[PDB]
Amino acid sequence: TDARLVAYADCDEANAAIGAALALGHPDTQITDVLRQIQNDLFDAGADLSTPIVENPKHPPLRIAQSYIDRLEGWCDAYNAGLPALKSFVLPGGSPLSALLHVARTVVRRAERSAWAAVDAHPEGVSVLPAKYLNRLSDLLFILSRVANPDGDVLWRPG
Amino acid sequence: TDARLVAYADCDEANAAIGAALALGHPDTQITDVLRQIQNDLFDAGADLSTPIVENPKHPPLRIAQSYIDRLEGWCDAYNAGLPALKSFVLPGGSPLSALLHVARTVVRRAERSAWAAVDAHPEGVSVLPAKYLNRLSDLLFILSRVANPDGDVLWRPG
Amino acid sequence: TDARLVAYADCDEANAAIGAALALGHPDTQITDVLRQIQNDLFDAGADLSTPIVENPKHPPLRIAQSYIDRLEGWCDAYNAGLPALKSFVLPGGSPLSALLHVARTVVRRAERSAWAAVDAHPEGVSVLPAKYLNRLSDLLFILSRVANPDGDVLWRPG
Repeated sequence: TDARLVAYADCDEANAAIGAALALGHPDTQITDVLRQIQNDLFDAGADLSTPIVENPKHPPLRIAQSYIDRLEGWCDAYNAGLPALKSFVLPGGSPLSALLHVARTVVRRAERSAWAAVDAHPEGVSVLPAKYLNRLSDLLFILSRVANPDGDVLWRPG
Repeated sequence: TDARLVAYADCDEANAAIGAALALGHPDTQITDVLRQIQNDLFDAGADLSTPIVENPKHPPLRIAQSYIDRLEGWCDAYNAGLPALKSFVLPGGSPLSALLHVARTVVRRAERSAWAAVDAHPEGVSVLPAKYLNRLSDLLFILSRVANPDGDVLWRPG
Repeated sequence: TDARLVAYADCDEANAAIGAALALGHPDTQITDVLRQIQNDLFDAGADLSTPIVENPKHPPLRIAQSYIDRLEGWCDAYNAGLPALKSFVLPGGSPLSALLHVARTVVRRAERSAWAAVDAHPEGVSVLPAKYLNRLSDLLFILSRVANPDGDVLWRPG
């Protein structure tokens, strides 16, 4: 029940959600390779959160680095470039892939909350970069869900 | 990590679960329109929970009203009318649509718990109606999972 | 929001995840019967967690017993016997069934955490056996996800 292990576990749950999007959503090769890299990153993020930060110069760190986040930000900008402006707010769903990426997005957001909770529990011994990674990942998953809805998104109505 | 934002986020997770039921479960037109309306409501419910109640007469409220709950109750009664009495307790699953509606039901129940937690954290500034909506929605999703299992539900055995 | 009802609810969420694996993953007859028995057990586990332990000799107990756990352990050993040694760490995903069993595994792990939290809240009135059952179930679901990936698992890369 420790905050570190809750954050680690939520990262695993988010990773499984991405695995379901891959296995049931039939993404093309490019999107598959992006999501496969994210799964690799989420393993690293869970390892990071579960391992207290110590001044241990003896073993190679398994930690989220800023470069991981920079990569997600670049993919956000490159995939969002080819999308039109949102007319209304988006409801989660659409194509199978888009719906499954929305599920993953919401699990990632839950993992982000746990990762921040771990930082609050251990400001010195937990890195903020897993949480920042998860923050950017939820944006990327939103963008990819739109990419996977070629005929338009499901839109909220004030009605 | 605030209780309001946890409740908002769980509503989004429940909404994504409904989106997956729609996209992978192949519901007929009537059920689709019901679930699409619920997705619209869950957006409203998240907005409600995330917005503190203030005596602000200047902007149009985005709030769950009793009418939302009355509608879910009416759909419960109308869909349950055409179902036989339960012989045993139901296990979640069956047809793809029924299984996905059971997943959604369990996420909705989690969202309900968070929505009550937000009320407990802010009895004056959080509405009870999102939680009551989520309570009735879990009943409706149970009923719809049975509707989507024309050949019978999966039943628990004392054995 | 009581710890007992959170644990009960997480068991239901895990059960629904297994129901989705059954309905969307097309398991063979043997695996289906194993997962169907687990669903029956998870109903019992939720009932156990939600019912305070009292010295009530008057009604038949609905409780997880050690035999439930022994059964899961036996299935772990029998299914793992026919698998090769892991070369690297596994990422969740692969075949549809494997991916859905990984989702279920991660929900089961969340349910395990809640079940331990219920024990901590009520050391005298809550059984430890639901939590121990959920612990062994996550192992079994991992093993079954590998069984369902005949062409190999998705592997983490240090790269």
